[PDB]
Amino acid sequence: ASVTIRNAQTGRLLDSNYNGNVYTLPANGGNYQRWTGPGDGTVRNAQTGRCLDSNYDGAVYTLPCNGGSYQKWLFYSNGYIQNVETGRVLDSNYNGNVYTLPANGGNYQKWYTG
Ligand SMILES: OC[C@H]1O[C@H](O[C@H]2[C@@H](O)[C@H](O)[C@@H](CO)O[C@@H]2O)[C@@H](O)[C@@H](O)[C@@H]1O
Ligand SMILES: OC[C@H]1O[C@H](O[C@H]2[C@@H](O)[C@H](O)[C@@H](CO)O[C@@H]2O)[C@@H](O)[C@@H](O)[C@@H]1O
Ligand SMILES: OC[C@H]1O[C@H](O[C@H]2[C@@H](O)[C@H](O)[C@@H](CO)O[C@@H]2O)[C@@H](O)[C@@H](O)[C@@H]1O
Repeated sequence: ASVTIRNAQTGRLLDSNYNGNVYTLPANGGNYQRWTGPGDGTVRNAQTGRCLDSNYDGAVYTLPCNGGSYQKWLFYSNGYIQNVETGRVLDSNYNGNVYTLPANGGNYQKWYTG
């Protein structure tokens, strides 16, 4: 069970690497752009096995999965992807930067996941 996670505004796909950097890039079909959810709230990179993670300041990264609440996420049917600990939502821009912000209703915070 795995998905891609595509930004509604930019079309770029959520992606990450072995350094733990998280960014978006145009779709390339590679496994760094796939993500798996084993049903514990985690979102794990298909290639690196590292968990999507974020902090109260809004930085986004991946780390080996550590069981904490910062690595848990809620996927809403309207496209928000919300961090369970902080309540901020996954967000990104035209340059490929990824971060979290309070929900603002803008399209950069909407994601298509499947
Ligand atoms: O050749 C490595 C890698 O290149 C392409 O993936 C890019 C990006 O999606 C990845 O996050 C980083 C991982 O370091 O590398 C590239 O910038 C894809 O062709 C991918 O399938 C490939 O394995
Ligand atoms: O620092 C306590 C914190 O550590 C671990 O979480 C790490 C990372 O997953 C978090 O995103 C950042 C948030 O600032 O903190 C750590 O680097 C977990 O053990 C977590 O439960 C705990 O609160
Ligand atoms: O007015 C710009 C933009 O502002 C709000 O979006 C913010 C953030 O969610 C976005 O990721 C970045 C993209 O560069 O911009 C802001 O920081 C939203 O109101 C959005 O609709 C709006 O275009």
